[PDB]
Amino acid sequence: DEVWVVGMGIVMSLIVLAIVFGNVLVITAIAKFERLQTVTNYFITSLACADLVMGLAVVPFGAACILMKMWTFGNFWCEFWTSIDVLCVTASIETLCVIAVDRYFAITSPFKYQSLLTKNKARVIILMVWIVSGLTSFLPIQMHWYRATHQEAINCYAEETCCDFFTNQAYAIASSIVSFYVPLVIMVFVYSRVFQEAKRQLNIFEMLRIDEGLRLKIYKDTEGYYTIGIGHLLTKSPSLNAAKSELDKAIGRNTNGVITKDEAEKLFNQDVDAAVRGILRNAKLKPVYDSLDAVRRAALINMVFQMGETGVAGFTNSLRMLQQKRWDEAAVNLAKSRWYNQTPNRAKRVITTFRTGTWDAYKFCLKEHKALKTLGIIMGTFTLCWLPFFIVNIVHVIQDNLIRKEVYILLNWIGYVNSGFNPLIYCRSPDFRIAFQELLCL
Ligand SMILES: *SCCCOc1ccc(CCNC[C@H](O)c2ccc(O)c3[nH]c(=O)ccc23)cc1OC
Ligand SMILES: CC(C)CCC[C@@H](C)[C@H]1CC[C@H]2[C@@H]3CC=C4C[C@@H](O)CC[C@]4(C)[C@H]3CC[C@]12C
Repeated sequence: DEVWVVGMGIVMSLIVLAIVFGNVLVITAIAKFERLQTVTNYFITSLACADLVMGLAVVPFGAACILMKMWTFGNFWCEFWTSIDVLCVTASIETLCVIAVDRYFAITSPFKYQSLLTKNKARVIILMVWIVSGLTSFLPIQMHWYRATHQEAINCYAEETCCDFFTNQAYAIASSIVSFYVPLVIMVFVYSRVFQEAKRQLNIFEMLRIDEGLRLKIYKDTEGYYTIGIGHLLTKSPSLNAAKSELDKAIGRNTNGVITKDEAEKLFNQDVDAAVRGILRNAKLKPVYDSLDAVRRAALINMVFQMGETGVAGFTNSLRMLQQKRWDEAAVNLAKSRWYNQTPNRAKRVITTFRTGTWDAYKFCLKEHKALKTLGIIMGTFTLCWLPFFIVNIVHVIQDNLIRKEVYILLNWIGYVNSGFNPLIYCRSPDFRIAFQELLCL
């Protein structure tokens, strides 16, 4: 329609605003707050910068090319605007590829979740990406190599009102493979091993870390006695001074009240051995425990850490079916109890662990695993927004004039919106959520 162009213009203007305002907040939160100045966040700034240049130099000039159906900026800016457009995509895919490699080397490292690259060394990697991007995008466009031999393409380059990206079969293969396909193959494969290592990390300590909760300070439990770390009872005495004398005796140093993650893991290993021996000494728990595998053994220990050996022995109907290796039948009995009524979220994970015999119930539940899931969506969003364009671009090489001009522009425009997608996905992390609130005054 006639007035439809005006209506679509307001929609496209809000997209430009969503990309700029969104990415500005990401770059500002990292630079202003010292809290978010990590090695990975330095690449996030580089990723947000590449998305910012899109919404300032590519997206506003790109939207105007549809509103008037022609170019009103000149042949000089037409070549420059196209050069930035490819540069921003080339840098983004390479930065996301670097993050995938960086996260793999941090997860496999003995000092887990800590990047091997230093602040000064990471800044070089950012510059290495932009220089390689400039050599692969700016050079083939400015120093003409993309120009097609056919007359239909020549008419567009000659015209001052035409800025359609007509490319030869040699460049169309090179620009798709080097600036998109090759970094995508590495990004998908390497980050798949990152999720594989997250599944490898799943242990008895990590299971109770989500269920009970690791607490470095001395706290009074549900009963009233002094507890520390993961369900480790210090003393039954109501005096706090008695707990401090036991805490120093259990570790071997002056604690004063606060301990560490590694020392809490050491105390848990002392408690887990006492729990297993407590089950073996028990007349009812011992025959059931012998008929449980390594993963399912941990689900029974999880119950003992919550209520105790006498409490778990009370589940007469549940234990009889667990010993017989009937998982689906015992799951109903375990759900029909006081344990499920008091702690529903905890029981749901434990019962599902008994059902399958896998740690799949504790997927993306840890503080570290949620951060890996967040970065995984950034890689997933860029793929699902750019791949439908790049997969269609190869069809033009196979069959000439098959895909419509409206189809080519729309699929290219899906990747334009992707620049403003990332800041909204960054809101998932609680560290960034506090940074955006204090900056915008909420
Ligand atoms: S102003 C002309 C009418 C509107 O249509 C457009 C024409 C041209 C563009 C910019 C071209 N898009 C580049 C594309 O995103 C891209 C990126 C990266 C790589 O490696 C590419 N390789 C290719 O072979 C082809 C395209 C590539 C935008 C328009 O829409 C506003
Ligand atoms: C403009 C074209 C040519 C490329 C621009 C690349 C720019 C945006 C890249 C390259 C170097 C990068 C910077 C490297 C160092 C830092 C300091 C750090 O504490 C926050 C991120 C920050 C600030 C990066 C921001 C993004 C950055 C400035």
